[PDB]
Amino acid sequence: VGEALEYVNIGLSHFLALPLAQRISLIIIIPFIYNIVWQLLYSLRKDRPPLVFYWIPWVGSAVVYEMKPYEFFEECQKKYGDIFSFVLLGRVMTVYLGPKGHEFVFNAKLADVSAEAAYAHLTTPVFGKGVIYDCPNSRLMEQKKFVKGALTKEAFKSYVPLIAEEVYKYFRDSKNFRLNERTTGTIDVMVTQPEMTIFTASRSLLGKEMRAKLDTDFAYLYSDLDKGFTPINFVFPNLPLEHYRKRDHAQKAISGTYMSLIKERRKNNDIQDRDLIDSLMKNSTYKDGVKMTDQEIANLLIGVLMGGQHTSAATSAWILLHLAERPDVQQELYEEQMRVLDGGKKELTYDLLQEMPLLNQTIKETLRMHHPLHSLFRKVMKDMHVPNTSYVIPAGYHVLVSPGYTHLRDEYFPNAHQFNIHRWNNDSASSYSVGEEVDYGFGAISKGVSSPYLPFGGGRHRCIGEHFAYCQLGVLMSIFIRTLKWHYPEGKTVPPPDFTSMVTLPTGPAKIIWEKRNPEQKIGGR
Ligand SMILES: CC[C@@H](C)n1ncn(-c2ccc(N3CCN(c4ccc(OC[C@H]5CO[C@](Cn6cncn6)(c6ccc(Cl)cc6Cl)O5)cc4)CC3)cc2)c1=O
Ligand code: HEM
Repeated sequence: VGEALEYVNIGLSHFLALPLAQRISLIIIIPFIYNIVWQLLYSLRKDRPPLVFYWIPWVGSAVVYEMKPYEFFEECQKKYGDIFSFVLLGRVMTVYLGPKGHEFVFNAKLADVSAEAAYAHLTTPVFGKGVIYDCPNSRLMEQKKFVKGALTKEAFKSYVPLIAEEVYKYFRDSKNFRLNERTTGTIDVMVTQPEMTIFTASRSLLGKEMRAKLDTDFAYLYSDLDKGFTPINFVFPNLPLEHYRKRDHAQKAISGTYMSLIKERRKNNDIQDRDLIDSLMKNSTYKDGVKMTDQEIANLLIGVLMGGQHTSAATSAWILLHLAERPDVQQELYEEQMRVLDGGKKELTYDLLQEMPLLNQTIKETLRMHHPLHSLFRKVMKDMHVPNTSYVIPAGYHVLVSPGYTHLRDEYFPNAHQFNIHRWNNDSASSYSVGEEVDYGFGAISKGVSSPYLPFGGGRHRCIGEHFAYCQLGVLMSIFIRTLKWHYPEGKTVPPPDFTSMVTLPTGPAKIIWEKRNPEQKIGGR
């Protein structure tokens, strides 16, 4: 025995004396073997959900997950059922599929899980400090309350003609259209929709000054900030590269522009009820009496515009793409436009938008087939027991929920891979509570989150943008339909999603051919 402890020591010294080749080689081959041994041992644990096997340590199942998450989830679901874990770039993600998963994660106790712990790197570098996920949850709840106060039915009545003006100006002035000069053309929807989206959301939420800025070199800062919104931040939120410097600069420059306007409006008492800026200036004092700073207000503006930017632009791109191979649906939507707007003799209003059920069902169905966020998650802060199981999810794990996956299951949506707006007949609401409501600080919302359709999530982190998105998308699509027909280049069809970006946008280039329904129609203005 004593002779063996000596040879331990001897073995240590010989190990350290190995050639620099073998030692390097051992450096990688040792934790490769340990990783594999640990997993086999982990599988013996009956209080842990099954863990997807993987070869490369740290990296885990990152490649297959990020490239086709729904295919990954379905294969895992077959082998293990609805609850399973996988390693993702240093983290352990526990996935809970289906409505019970929704309930488990979206309705989890505030003390059990943290969204800001999961997300703050995806957002704080882009938006700025003090808001969204760079603040306690109770602060987020009131920020959501503040933003929601600019998102009223009255606001939407005022936004609808502004959004319409931007769409028509885009049709008139953009090189992608020029409808006064050209009667047919080809566009990349991943070019047009981001532009139309920022033009319409700027004009309505930020106001005319901020909209005007986008006609200048200033627009390039939005591009820079936009490029700083990437899943890469999930791993590398700060790296000494030019990319990261333009982002940080952009955030500074853009928040500075918003603060400049804010300070001017106050130093002119020019504070009204026009836009989200006026609203936050009048209404951004927390319940404990602390006021948001001008910097925090500006940062909150950036976050709200950036969030609405990517979800919405992706969604209208998908709407155009699905309709491009469905002239029957374009036709049905057009007849509804003619009926509700009296053959075009009525001006579009917010109230008339609500009387367009097929148009709204089209948005609704697009959001079913294309949830812009395939995976939502939280960091586990306290050990969680999974009801009706012996599973315990340890703190330090992350939980992942994917309502978009359930959107595409035949059990909940018959022929789920078929685009059919009529599956929503007499059910054209963006969403609704089928029962009890609860209020987390930004208004009463559904207490239950068991709906198999959950494009806007649920619980305390639920979206507050849904009515703005439908308003924006509704106006945009109403004008598209009334103005244009469109179709695919020969042999093209709906592209597959790119699941590696922040949202699940179409893989580009995604081109459609438009043509004017009324070639002689002119769009006025200078
Ligand atoms: C290429 C680098 C490589 C190493 N890498 N490393 C990691 N990844 C990766 C990770 C994850 C993903 N996925 C999953 C996570 N992800 C994602 C998840 C949640 C999310 O947002 C949830 C919260 C925070 O952002 C918003 C988005 N939003 C909601 N409504 C409107 N926007 C949000 C909420 C509120 C506000 Cl004010 C702003 C924002 Cl942006 O909600 C955004 C992206 C989508 C891509 C893909 C690739 C990589 O590609
Ligand atoms: C089709 C359009 C949209 C979809 C499908 C969508 C989806 C979602 C989802 C799923 C969440 C929950 C995230 C989570 O639980 O992890 C969310 C949160 C949120 N979204 Fe949206 N969104 C859309 C548009 C918008 C718009 C237009 C705005 C702003 C005007 C917006 C602002 C917000 C805010 C403030 C939150 C709260 C985040 C939190 O509390 O953690 N969203 N959205």
